[PDB]
Amino acid sequence: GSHMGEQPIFSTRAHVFQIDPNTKKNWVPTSKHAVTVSYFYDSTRNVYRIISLDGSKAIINSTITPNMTFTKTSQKFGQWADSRANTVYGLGFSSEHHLSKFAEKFQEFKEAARLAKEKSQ
Repeated sequence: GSHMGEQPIFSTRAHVFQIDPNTKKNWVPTSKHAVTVSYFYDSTRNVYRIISLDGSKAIINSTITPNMTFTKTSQKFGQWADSRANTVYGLGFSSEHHLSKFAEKFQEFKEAARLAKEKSQ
């Protein structure tokens, strides 16, 4: 399974929040309004990733790794930390139901990546 295509694997609408520890360790928004996130899979690295474009510049560009863990900040708000980007990104949801789908599907991708790296080196 490789070279599937340039199309995304999954997408969803949610608010974009980027941590700003440079000035103050606290939650800080990046997008004034909710945006659509896109999922992609790298055949070379055999792992999934999350990329989101806001306007003319990308804001989210993390990779789903087997060592990452999803953290819930609210009933309808989820976030995660990316070592590669050395930051924390969070997606706000209007309903806990939407958040549940996001978190559950996120874990599913994580398990897939783990199996892929296990079989490969």
